[PDB]
Amino acid sequence: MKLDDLNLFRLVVENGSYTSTSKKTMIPVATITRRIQALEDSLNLRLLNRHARKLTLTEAGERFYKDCSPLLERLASMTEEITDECRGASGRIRISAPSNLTKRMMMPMFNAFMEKYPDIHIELMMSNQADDLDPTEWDVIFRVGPQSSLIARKIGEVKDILVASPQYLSSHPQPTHAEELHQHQLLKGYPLLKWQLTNSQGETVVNSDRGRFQASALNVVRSACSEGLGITLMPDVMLREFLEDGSLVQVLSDWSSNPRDIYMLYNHKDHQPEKVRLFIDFVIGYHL
Amino acid sequence: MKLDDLNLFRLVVENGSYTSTSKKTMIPVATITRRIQALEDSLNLRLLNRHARKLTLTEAGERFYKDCSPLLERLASMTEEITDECRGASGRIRISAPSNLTKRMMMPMFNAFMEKYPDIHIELMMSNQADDLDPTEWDVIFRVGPQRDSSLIARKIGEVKDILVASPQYLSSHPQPTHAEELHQHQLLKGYPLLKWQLTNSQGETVVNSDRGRFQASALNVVRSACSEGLGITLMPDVMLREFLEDGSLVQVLSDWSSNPRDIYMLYNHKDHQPEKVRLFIDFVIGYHL
Amino acid sequence: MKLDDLNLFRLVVENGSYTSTSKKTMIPVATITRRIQALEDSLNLRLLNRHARKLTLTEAGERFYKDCSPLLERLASMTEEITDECRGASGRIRISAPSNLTKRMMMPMFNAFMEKYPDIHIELMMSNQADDLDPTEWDVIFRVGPQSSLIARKIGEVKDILVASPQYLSSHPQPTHAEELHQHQLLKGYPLLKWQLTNSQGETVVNSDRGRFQASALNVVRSACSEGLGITLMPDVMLREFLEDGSLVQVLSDWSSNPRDIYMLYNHKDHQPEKVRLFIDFVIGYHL
Amino acid sequence: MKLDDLNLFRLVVENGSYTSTSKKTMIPVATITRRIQALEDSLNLRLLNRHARKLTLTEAGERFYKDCSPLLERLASMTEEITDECRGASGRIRISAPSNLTKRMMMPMFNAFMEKYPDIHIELMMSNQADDLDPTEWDVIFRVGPQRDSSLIARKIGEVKDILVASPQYLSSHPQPTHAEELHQHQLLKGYPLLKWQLTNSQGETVVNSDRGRFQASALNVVRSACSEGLGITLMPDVMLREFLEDGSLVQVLSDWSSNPRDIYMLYNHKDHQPEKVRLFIDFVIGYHL
Repeated sequence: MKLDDLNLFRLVVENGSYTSTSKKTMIPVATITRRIQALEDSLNLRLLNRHARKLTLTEAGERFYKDCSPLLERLASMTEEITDECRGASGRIRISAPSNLTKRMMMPMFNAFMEKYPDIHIELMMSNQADDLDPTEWDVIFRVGPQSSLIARKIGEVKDILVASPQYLSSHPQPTHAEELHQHQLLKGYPLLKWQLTNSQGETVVNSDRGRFQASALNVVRSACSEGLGITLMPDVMLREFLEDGSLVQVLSDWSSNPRDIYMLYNHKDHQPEKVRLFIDFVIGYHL
Repeated sequence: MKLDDLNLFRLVVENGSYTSTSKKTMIPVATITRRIQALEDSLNLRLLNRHARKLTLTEAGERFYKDCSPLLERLASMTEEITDECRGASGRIRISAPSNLTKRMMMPMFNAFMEKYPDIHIELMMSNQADDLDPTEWDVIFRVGPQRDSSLIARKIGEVKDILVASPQYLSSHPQPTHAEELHQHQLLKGYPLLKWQLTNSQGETVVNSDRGRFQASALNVVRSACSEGLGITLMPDVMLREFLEDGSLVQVLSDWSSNPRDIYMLYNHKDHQPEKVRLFIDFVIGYHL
Repeated sequence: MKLDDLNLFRLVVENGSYTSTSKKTMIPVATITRRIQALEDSLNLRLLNRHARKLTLTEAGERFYKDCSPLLERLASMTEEITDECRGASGRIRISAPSNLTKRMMMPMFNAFMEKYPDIHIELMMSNQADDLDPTEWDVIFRVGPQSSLIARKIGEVKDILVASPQYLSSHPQPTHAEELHQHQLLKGYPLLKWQLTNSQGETVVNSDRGRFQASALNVVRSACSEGLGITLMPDVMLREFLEDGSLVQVLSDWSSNPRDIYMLYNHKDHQPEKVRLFIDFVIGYHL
Repeated sequence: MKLDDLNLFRLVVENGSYTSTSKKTMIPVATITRRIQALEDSLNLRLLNRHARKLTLTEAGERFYKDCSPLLERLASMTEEITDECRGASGRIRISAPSNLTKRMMMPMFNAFMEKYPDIHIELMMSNQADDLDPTEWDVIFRVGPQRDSSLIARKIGEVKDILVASPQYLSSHPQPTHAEELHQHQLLKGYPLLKWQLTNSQGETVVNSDRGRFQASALNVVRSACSEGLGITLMPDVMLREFLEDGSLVQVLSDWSSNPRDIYMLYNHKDHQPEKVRLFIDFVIGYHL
């Protein structure tokens, strides 16, 4: 038996005619009939009759209507209320974001978001890797590189550049070719351990030297680099202020690393609760 | 928003997967997927997550399941409470039966019943023995072998004799074995539930063959088919084979080596609690030869 | 430390020169040097020296070479042997296929395959549904409709048609319009329970009548149909012989159901073991 | 076929995932994926299945792992056996340290060490306290809080005082609490491992706050940042904060309410079994102020 046929029947009873029931729902009358006669067959029990107008009920039809009517009514209004509450929901959202980049690249966005919406709470996990995240455990994932059933929107891009302190360069003549990096003390932070560099002429150079200093995070490498301990490869977005205040200097600028794209992964925004729709809209707004 | 889709959503949560749900309702997975999508589109709310094989509820899905379920359960009870009432020789009856034997062994009988009772409709679900059913979900269960005994009248309506056969083409090239032990040298073709062959000769010698087989399948009909094509020896109910035994196209081998006969039972709730439509069916089976 | 640098070193020792080692491998000498000097640095221990030719060893280099050389040799030949054995592997393959169609549509293919290759064993599971299969548990999946990381090749197509026995039609005037099906006894088997039919003019008709007979498999429905119990919708591939011997008759031929495609799902054939490559090739051959 | 890719395949199997493997080796997942592909392409054999999160071996993968592993293990031992040998003030040392405090508290010291010893190279892995390490995999472990005690010399090298702070902007609009109980009325910002605030005043009153917070994060630096933006009150090590306490940009609140001081330890294997490169490091830390 089809619950929607059974509700179509109720709309019929409450109204008092098939004419009345079909006009409110936008469902032709024989269809109703087809469906009420369908409902009769499934229940193995008859119901309404037509003279010209439709009407009445059977002894068991009244008892049945009186019985199921109240439950069906409630359902219709319960579902409507739950819908508004879930679509309008505030509270906690769960976000994953790349460990290295979050502090300087994401936090100003997250901070502005939170200031704007005091009733939305963020739970933020920072990871070096997004590939093993159970997507069902997160409202939004921010990752470096592409992944796969989630909607993926590119929101940004990082350019990795080579830097050293003026004290370092002052005692170690700057290299002008990336092969020369083998002659230098190198400082390397995950995920930029194997450097792949290309110049204007299409020359490619690979550097997988171990490194004087090798760390699982780039912020401590940048620190080592500021103390004059060698050359590092680092997202421009992690370096802005040091470049600007002049305590770190770009070398090998003709030698570029593959640009890396930043993605936001989420589920169909329109079917998300309010707290998540607002966040997605905000990020998009922030990045356009 | 369709209440049936909402109801379907509830059932999906209870079963824990689309395939599991598809099995119980006979709604194809693709249609289940489509209907859940339609539900979500009507609410503008994602209700379920599907990662891997794992189905989990969103917060919204969680709220819909918890809150709406009780009312959907009451309505279901309510409408079943009606269709459980006897309208004489009419209504639907729900039957469970084994995958292998039903077509050949039971359909003649089921057909004759439907012919006699045109207003009684049959919903027939086939499955391998395997998992046990909730008996309250069925009007009559046909099974092979003894049941749990639990809460059910059982009646033996038949039995099958499983025998070994090969095609003449196969035997032409692989001389008949004369002892069941020799089956290890032959190409075996096995279908569930006859995977582990337990054979006894008239001297009382018994052989157990659990070779994997050249061909193993989850049902016996495709195996008979491989056997007819001369691909080896299979063990198979006599009933599934008389056609082919009569034409020289399958021949019995190791005739002195027999397998345990297997009983066919009909199980049902006592007839005192049984509507007329089911009583007529039960009495029909009982009076039917084969 | 890089095992391939360490093996490159062995090729150097065994040969007696960088000249000798680079020519056999197609790897420039400074690269070797770059890599052997890389290997030295990672081990924090020196090795070979060049006059003009390269040669010799250190006290610890001999002990180390004598120690690691035999293990590296074995590895090179072990991996080669395992490779041949796995690429050449016979034995059991696991296949899933649609319950309804397998007997008449797949078995002649499977039978011919098995006759051709006696050392390949098939384990065959037939299911009504493929959507919940752990793809890692199957060598090949055959399914109706599309799915998603497996390679999917369409191998066939079924056309579902409407039939009844001559005895049935003889007492129930044949319908010429699909709406008329409501007036008939219908027999319905999974997955063809809700019939969706379209005619030449674009008229669509839907039938979700319960059915005099409704079953989880189509073969028993076809049987019911042969006994004159009503009209069914059924794959042409399940009906061929009954159509041909005339015990089942097509009605409503202007009214077509959506054709359903048969897919074979598998992993990159070239990286599969012999027993699976042969099967995939066979099916493709069988279907072209 | 690259033996390093084969070795990488072995490590993937041992760890059970690419992410897990990526963590231990500092090889990005994408590069691990690429290198396994290259291995498979060189053998023309699929070695691994990747469904869901679940990684499983093909038959071929199974044969490669079982057969080749022992030799790959012996080679690894063998080459580590060498680099374990003391070459004086040179070689690589492997250090584990906490995510939060390392940058500010330990890098000055690590930098000064590298400056003094240019031929000693540092591999530094940061992680939250969380899981326990295999100590045999590290030369020196820096941690917060007491260890398992197991098989390791421990030395206290510092401690942190965690204090409550907010921005003047925040306090302007949300009057300072005067009792820790009032924190329930405020916007809280929490970073692991300071999620459950356990505060005691000088009268001995103690408050436990386990509110989820307006902002919860897996590290403290992003939380200080939210705090500077005026988004609420956080609990945070003094050391991570003196810069901002000096400019009026963060102010301490509830100064009479204190949290348990947390110790910073260096752990290492006894120096008798320690090469020179590690001994120099250990002695350097010991002599270093902060």
